[PDB]
Amino acid sequence: PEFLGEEDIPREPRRIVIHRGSTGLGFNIVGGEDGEGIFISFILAGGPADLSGELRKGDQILSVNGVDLRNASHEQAAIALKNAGQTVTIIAQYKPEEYSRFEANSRVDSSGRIVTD
Repeated sequence: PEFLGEEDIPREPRRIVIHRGSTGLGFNIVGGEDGEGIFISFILAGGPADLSGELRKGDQILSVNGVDLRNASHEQAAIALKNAGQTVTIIAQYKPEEYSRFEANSRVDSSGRIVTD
């Protein structure tokens, strides 16, 4: 029995293309205060982000269509994503410890997964 859970989630940056289609992009973000960063907090089942299969809760969004968002405000990230067109190219990086600061009663387990009590 070879569980995925027991193997580390890659920590290096990745490139993900989402296809907006006829809905939103299917995820929510938190953060954006004073350069703390923009993090994915929720991925909607069946939505474009989910259909991509390459994003997760705890990913920081480093850029949208080449536009740097590491230090962007929440409103700025939202605007950029809204305007990024049909084909949205995201650079993302999994940062669960940093993400876990934002979600109440959450922490990172020894496998690097985000847990919430």
